[PDB]
Amino acid sequence: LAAMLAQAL
Repeated sequence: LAAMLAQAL
């Protein structure tokens, strides 16, 4: 999940 949010940056 973290990676799916972190993509924003």
